[PDB]
Amino acid sequence: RTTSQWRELDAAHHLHPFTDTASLNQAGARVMTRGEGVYLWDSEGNKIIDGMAGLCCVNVGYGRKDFAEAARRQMEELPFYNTFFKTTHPAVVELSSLLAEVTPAGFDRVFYTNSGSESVDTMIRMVRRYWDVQGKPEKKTLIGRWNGYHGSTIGGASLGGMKYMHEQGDLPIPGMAHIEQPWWYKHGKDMTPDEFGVVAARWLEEKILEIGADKVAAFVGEPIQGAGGVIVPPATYWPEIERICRKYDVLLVADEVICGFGRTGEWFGHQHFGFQPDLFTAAKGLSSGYLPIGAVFVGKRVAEGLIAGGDFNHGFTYSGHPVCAAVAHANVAALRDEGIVQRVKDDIGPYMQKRWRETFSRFEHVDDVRGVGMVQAFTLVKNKAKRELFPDFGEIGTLCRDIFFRNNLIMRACGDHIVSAPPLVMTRAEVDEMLAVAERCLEEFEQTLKAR
Amino acid sequence: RTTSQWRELDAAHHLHPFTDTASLNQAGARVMTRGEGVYLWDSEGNKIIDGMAGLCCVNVGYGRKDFAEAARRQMEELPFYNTFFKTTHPAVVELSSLLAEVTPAGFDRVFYTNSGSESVDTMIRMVRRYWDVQGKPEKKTLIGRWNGYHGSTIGGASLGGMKYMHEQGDLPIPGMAHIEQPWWYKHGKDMTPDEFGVVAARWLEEKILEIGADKVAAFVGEPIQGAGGVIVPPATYWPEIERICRKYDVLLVADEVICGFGRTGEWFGHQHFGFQPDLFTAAKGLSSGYLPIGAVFVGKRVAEGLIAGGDFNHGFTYSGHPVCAAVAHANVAALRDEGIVQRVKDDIGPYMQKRWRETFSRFEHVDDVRGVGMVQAFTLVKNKAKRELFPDFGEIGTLCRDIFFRNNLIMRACGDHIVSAPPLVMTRAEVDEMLAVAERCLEEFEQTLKARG
Ligand SMILES: *Cc1c(COP(=O)(O)O)cnc(C)c1O
Ligand SMILES: *Cc1c(COP(=O)(O)O)cnc(C)c1O
Repeated sequence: RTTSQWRELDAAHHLHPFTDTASLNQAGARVMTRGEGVYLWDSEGNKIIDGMAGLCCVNVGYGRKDFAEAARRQMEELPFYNTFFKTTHPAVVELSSLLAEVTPAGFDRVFYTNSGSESVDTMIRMVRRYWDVQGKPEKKTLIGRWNGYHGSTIGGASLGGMKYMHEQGDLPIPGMAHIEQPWWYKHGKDMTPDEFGVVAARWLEEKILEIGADKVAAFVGEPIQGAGGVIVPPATYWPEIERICRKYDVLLVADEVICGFGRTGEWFGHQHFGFQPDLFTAAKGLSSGYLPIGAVFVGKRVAEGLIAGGDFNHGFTYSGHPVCAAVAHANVAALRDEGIVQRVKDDIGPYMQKRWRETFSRFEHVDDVRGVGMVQAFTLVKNKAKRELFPDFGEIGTLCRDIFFRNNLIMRACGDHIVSAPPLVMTRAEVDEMLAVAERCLEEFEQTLKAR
Repeated sequence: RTTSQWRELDAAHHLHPFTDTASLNQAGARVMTRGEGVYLWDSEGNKIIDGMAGLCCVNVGYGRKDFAEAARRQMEELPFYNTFFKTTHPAVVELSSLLAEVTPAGFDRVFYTNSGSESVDTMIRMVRRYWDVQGKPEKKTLIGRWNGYHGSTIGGASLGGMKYMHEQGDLPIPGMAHIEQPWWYKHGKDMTPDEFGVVAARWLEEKILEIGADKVAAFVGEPIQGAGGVIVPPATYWPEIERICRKYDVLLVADEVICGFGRTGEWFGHQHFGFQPDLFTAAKGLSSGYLPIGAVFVGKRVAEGLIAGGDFNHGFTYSGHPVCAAVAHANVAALRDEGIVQRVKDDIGPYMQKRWRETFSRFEHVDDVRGVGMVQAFTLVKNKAKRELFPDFGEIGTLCRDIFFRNNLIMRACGDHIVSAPPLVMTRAEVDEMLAVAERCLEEFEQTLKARG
């Protein structure tokens, strides 16, 4: 099968996520065939640096034959059994046991899904059921943020703050509210980041008092907003959000679907930013994307609420899927026992953050260079001196991302934010290779900017 | 690693779908370890007949080493790449091509998910986006049925008609409405099933006219209601539903998550019942449950509408997952090339339906014996003569289901409906084994009914 034949069949038969089908079919899809470590090969034999780890999820890198062996052996013994008929199976029990050891104290119970989107729907039903068991049936509104991403179910798209998702499906659904994101570069006016952190967090208080605290169930946030452009909030933000939630008896929910399983150098983003959520959602790096699996980690107080309520009429055919559970077990055992998470905290994370700032800080149309552990970003700007963004935010990002893609480097644009989230196993040498290619692409970018 | 230790760790750490955690933890979870053909083994070494094919999904049976090999090979070459960055990969392209050959003509385009629940959410967003592209932004209400099941996302639970799901989450969401289900035994009054089929279908028209047709986007149904108790509608129902949809310019959606990939002896339930939906949802049997994967099959009309609209701001990280796609490809290739679906239509389906009626018709507390292909059911009743159901629908079903489970037979109760959906590869001899155990369980059931007044 040629590149041509794969493109024609893709065009004729496959509808892609978050894509304009007509424009993709006219352009021709890029066909990825093989992965190894931090590298991909396409159908034309291009070797590509995957600076996005599939979709911020291939945390141990490509080529784990041990994961394929764990999948094969589980699929041969018991490919599926359901967790609905008062039934369980070894793989889901062993994974649940291992996950309780790497999650913080008070996170003993896990509910399994197929995806981050399903984890978020589960978390919404759980937080509403929790407040019904407490005898507060009005306490149902969840608060999220503009430019937050919580997946693509009806519930997750509603809780997310992407207007472009709201406009497709009549979203958000009721009992959903949104506050502004803690994007210092745009909203931080004449304030330091730390001052801005407190102002941005107090938008949650303003929103709670406008709705009424007795109607507010939860505040939900990514510790770092991922799909929104790696928006790293100031150090003062999360402690103030937490204070506000505790003051108004609002559950605090971390969406750990990106940050989870080592991306920040801690096991979870909320540990890096110093807040204690009541629940958190995970997927992606839970299996390093080798198989679909998600989870909701339920803290003791919410777990006791759900259990005291009797039947929880929620769950998926493939909840606790044995093969997915065996793969997630191999992945979490590798992250811990091979020191991959520890390595992000004390070796590759500090190296990446230093080298990312050394590489990009000098460019005249780059600003707000930021990141932690192995997630990093910057913003393309029209005038750095005035902190002026390009108009039609996203047009210049597209141009830069296409230069990267043409030069066999995967880094993505969210608007005019450029983001990177490579495999956590990336070597220092591979960080320097990636940065040399990105640096040359940015010199091409600046020259092309001036040329128009 | 003992039964004991697995039960303690499950109790301490695992929250199960659709379960009362406190009551499960006190009872102890039954630990399933091994599967082969139609059989399971538990941690105590019980050999069990799986009359439910996992959860109506393990259509080719347990023990396909070829599927494990396809998974292993794909996971070694390219375990994951996303379909978001103007990117694709061979496994999803090959699966999409094979799926177009086994779907009806005019279903060329497939959107991939991880689950039937995500397929249903995708279908809701697609139906609403379609009507926006047509310039009809109020055409947004989807109609389902009481006792319909459309999964467990907020969207799917809303569209489904399980009040026990609606009461947890403040559901349904807006633009969801429900009509009564075509359950002849309960609602069919003085009528033949065929007459009742027309009346039950016309409840859709009455509901469309009550809401206003310009506000109605779609009618969605399972060809056979699965989780609701294998409610098999009369032959007249689906053609009338389709007429009503066409009359009022309402999209017709089949939820094929159970019926799909051969359960009825056709590839899809809507083919057996003789209706042409505009879209249908699939999962379960798509991979025979060997890996999580769902899909929405989009007909030409809706595909043209979605494509004319430009960006579809919808999809999942694991949409088109390569390993799941390679396994789904092996499963659909086996269903077609090994004659498994054809064998349901021609051989095992007719045998099961005949033997199911022969076995269960004689019992004084069994009525409405029904089924098609390899899905079958009956209803436990208080008084057969008067067609009276037990009060507290579900209590007598629980008793019967527990007798089955205690006798190493998995058949489920939905309320007082007993349901069976075994692997499609079940032999005639395995059908007779399953029915002999179920028949003895029903004699025990009747005796303990009478004993306990
Ligand atoms: C990717 C993502 C999700 C959704 O996960 P799927 O597995 O794509 O359904 C949810 N929340 C966040 C923060 C994510 O980054
Ligand atoms: C099982 C089922 C679903 C939901 O599928 P998951 O894969 O459990 O999310 C949806 N619709 C019908 C008819 C089903 O039977």
